[PDB]
Amino acid sequence: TSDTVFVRETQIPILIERQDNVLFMLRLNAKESRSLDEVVLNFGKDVNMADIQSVKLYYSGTEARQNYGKKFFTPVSYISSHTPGKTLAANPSYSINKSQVNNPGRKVILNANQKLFPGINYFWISLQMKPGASLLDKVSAKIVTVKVDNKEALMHTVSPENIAHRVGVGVRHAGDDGSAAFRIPGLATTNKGTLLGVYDVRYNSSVDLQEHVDVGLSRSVDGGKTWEKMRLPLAFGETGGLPAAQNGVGDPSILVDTKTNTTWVVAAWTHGMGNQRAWWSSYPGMDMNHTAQLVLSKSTDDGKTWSEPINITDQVKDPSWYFLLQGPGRGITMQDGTLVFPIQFIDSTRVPNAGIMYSKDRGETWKIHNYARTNTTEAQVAEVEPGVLMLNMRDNRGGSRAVATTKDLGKTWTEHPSSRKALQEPVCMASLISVKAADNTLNKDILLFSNPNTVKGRHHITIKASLDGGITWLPEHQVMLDEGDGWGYSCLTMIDKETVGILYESSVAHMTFQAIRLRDIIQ
Amino acid sequence: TSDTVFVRETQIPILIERQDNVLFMLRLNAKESRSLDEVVLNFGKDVNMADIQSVKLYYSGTEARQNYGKKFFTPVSYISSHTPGKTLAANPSYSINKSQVNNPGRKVILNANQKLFPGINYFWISLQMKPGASLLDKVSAKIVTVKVDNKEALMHTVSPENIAHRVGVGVRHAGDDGSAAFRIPGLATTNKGTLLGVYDVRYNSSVDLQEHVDVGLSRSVDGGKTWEKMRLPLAFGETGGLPAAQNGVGDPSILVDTKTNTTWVVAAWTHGMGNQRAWWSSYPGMDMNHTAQLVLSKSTDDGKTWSEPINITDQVKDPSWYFLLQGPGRGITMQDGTLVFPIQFIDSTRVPNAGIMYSKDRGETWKIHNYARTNTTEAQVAEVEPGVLMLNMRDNRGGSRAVATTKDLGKTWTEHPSSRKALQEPVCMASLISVKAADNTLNKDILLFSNPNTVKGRHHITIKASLDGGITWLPEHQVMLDEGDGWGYSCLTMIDKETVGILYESSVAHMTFQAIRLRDIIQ
Ligand SMILES: [K+]
Ligand SMILES: [K+]
Repeated sequence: TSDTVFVRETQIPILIERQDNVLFMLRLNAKESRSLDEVVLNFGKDVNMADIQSVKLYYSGTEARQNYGKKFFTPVSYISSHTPGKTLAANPSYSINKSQVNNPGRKVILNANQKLFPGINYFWISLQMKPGASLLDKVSAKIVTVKVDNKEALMHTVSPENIAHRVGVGVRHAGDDGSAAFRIPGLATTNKGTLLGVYDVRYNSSVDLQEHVDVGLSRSVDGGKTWEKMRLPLAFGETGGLPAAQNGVGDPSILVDTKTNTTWVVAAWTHGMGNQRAWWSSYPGMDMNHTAQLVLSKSTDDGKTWSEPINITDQVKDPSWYFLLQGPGRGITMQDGTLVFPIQFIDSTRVPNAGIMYSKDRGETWKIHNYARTNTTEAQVAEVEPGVLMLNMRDNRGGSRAVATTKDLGKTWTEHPSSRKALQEPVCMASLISVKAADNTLNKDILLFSNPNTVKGRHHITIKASLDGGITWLPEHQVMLDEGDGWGYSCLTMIDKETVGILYESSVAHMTFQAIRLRDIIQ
Repeated sequence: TSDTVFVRETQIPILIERQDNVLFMLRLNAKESRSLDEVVLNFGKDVNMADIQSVKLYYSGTEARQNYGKKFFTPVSYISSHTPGKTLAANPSYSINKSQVNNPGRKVILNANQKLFPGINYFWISLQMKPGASLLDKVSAKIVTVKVDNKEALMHTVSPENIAHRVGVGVRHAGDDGSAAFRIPGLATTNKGTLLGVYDVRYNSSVDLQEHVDVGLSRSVDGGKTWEKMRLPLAFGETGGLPAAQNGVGDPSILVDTKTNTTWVVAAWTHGMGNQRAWWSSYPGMDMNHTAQLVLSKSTDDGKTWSEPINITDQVKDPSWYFLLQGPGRGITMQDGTLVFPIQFIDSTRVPNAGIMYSKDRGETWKIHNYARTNTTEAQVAEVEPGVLMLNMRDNRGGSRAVATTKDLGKTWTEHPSSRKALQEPVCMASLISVKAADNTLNKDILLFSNPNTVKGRHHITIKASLDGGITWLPEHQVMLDEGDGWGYSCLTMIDKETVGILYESSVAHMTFQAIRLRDIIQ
């Protein structure tokens, strides 16, 4: 009986700056087959071939005998998203480049000429884009033929038809600017159309506070196609005479004041605490020697320069709380001009609760009333209707987002019908934004939500849209961006009236940016 | 305990090439204390000050409040032995240099001028040697006084008196020559006095075979003071057309044929097996497509150049075995000229057993008879009496080395009285060598043994000596080299008649070499 070539097409971001991106994985258990001669690939008729730099065929060897029958399509991860300075190209010890076509036409014949191991053989196709490719590029392709021993082999494709591969930008890769890792994205759009992406700069490792951590900022003036040199809006160094690794600041949240175009970044500055996690090393009290400090930096020049830190802890923290901080990601300006950041606090019973913090005087003073729900942490807030705030919350009970609304800035809360039902989660950060009819090309109020669409692990990062104020999230109104494993956090914004932007922790880069046409999500 | 300065002196190798080495750790829980001002350090009168470049005082901040009762002396590891390119100097985000004295005299005055955190404060003293320091350098020192608020503070020292700090050489540091890690040391001395140290070059990570692994070799012609550029006696690259990471070779063992000065390195070449562990991926058979290959490289020019691989699997592997490989470390030449390497094999029931393979014809042919003991793995062999081989084995039953002897090259074995009693272990590689009276300065037959002297974890690397063929290992005949945590493998050799050499995985470098006067061990 003939050997079958199994094909799995990927559904992960193709990074424009990467030298390799995994497009297809092939697996052949060679019982009769002696040689794989060539693979024939055909790109879709609508693909812009001028944006493609190269297509490559790699051989990645065999599998351990105990793993036969587990349906793996690779023996190992081919391209690192963690090794500093080694995240742009395939690890050459794992994959052998058999052939490559630079500036291909729509039909590509990739010469393998690979004698097969008597057993499982892994191959894959790498796609490399030109550095200037459009972020709205979609790539589709089919493997048409695989020639084995000078005959067309039987094929079986396990992945779905009509995959649209999307490109992206790795705004931050592991190792960039001397930092081991980047985590915890926030993203907003200024009134000038400028994109501001913030994140933790985790210099020593990927671990959470306490550690040597700054808040970094990447600024783009061309819709996310290019990003300016990293800025550091918040950084505490050797403040108070303690080492820099005992002065981390992180979990940033960004908002743009739409009335003035002033941008605010809020984060948690942790002082002391040895090398332990702030989540259980911040204690009751008010000063830096006991408890995490809530600090702001503002920019009045469209994100180019940033103020010294403004410590607002004494305005909003109850002394008996262990830890008050922002919900990472972004905040909002309400229609009436109120600025709002989601927040979370570990109360005096050591239980975390989400809520909101607001300012009615353009960020000069801030107020918190009551929590929305017990035993919740990271949350994002959206003005779903004028004067009605919806808080969408990470819930420690597991499995699904909690949702509540308030009409009085968090004095009182009402459980939403979608709560603990509509949006499954693995207990992870999620992004929520509201986009009003006046501001988007669909002329409909929409909610957009992003998270790992799973209840276990962090994978299948998905943007979901709701047309009925978050009551329903229809399957047809969703785009799955990244099937791979990552750290899972994401943040949304509108790039313009027709286009969604997302900054997130992906399987391919610590900070990944993608642009998605709104009409691709809601067709 | 408040306002007492607690002191812990380290017992770890001082690497000659490091810019920092941790010599003392200080902890002060400051209740009444406001500033730590001045620390006075006095080196022992026998210390060679000309070999010391500088002494530094670092402040490393505070501790998490939940750990105040745990009696730690640091908040974090100060100097990495794992981060590529960053293993030579204190991480400056963890430690602030408050004071430094270059070209010190015997009495050193360090001025901290450090305002104290209201709570735990950590300080430490760094010792930096001059590049040409002697390997037999011993350094002793005492903290004489610590001034807090311009008064001499109460001091309490928790570490023992009369610590002799030894220097060492980091033959390989994580990241050297493009390799993430180095593991599994072997060490021998040629008839010319040349030191040959071998190890795994684990390019991608510290993970065991299968992976991209070569056998590396460092050669020293000056007693271990300096080491020549790394050689690669065994490396298989893309053999058979598989990726380099499916062609690893490792767990080397080295022996010098004392009759001819030819040096032999034996290692296990694993071909295929995906990215899984060879221990569970090698299967019965003889071909490279099924089972690990036992390969040799020889040097007939005092270790300078190495033959192409010699595959001896067919001579010594039983087809029914899952896996045959050498015991890592070294082999020997018996008095009568027989070459012997320890080995281990996973038999058809998938149980490992240690034994020996030998050659009576200068390495042309090799033979294995019977295992010494079931459910044993890594072992080292020594000729404890003429014609009597002692095999000292890692025993999966836990807690202690197994020991057996054979008078017929492994046809029959006798359990030694010391077996499973005399030498505790955490189930780890251990080194054993025999040194005849005529070959050392004491004119006594001795055995030397090194391992992590513990039943839990890999730390307290210790050299032990025996005068009665391993029946007794007296406490006074031991030197503890490294109290820190590491990967635990070690290998001994005689540098010359007066001096022991050890190459090992230490808490300060992946491949650490130290030279120890024999009379320091058996006084
Ligand atoms: K509109
Ligand atoms: K052979």
